[PDB]
Amino acid sequence: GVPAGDVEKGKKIFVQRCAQCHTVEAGGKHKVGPNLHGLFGRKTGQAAGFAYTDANKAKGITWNEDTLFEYLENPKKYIPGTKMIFAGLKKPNERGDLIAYLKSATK
Ligand code: HEC
Repeated sequence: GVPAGDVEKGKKIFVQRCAQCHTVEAGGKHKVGPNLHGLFGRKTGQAAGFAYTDANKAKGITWNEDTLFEYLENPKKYIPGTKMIFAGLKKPNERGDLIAYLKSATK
């Protein structure tokens, strides 16, 4: 599974790599990417008000630690045709820290 991460290290990764396109809090706005509030336990393509690709909506998995850990390593391999332009976070410790941050920040 996915080892526990450091939320402060994960917050720094989020601001430097994700915040350009995403907010996390309840009521945060959509940007190039969807607001991520309520991410854990919900299916792909479900944030109210955001226009997703068919690729994202078709994936149909439930976001959680394990699916995020795979996705964030290589987004386009996990969801071919997604419009999220993000190379990938290769290091497992960095993915784990970011995931820990998301688990709290999107609660
Ligand atoms: C803008 C250049 C982006 C960056 C940088 C990151 N993301 Fe993104 N993300 C973006 C878009 C346009 C979309 C929608 C893709 C589609 O095909 O419609 C997404 C989607 C995600 C998702 C899925 C959300 C869902 O509701 O299904 C996740 C979990 C996500 N993005 C996470 C994420 C993180 C943690 C990032 C930093 C490592 C990140 N994204 C960067 C656009 C952009």
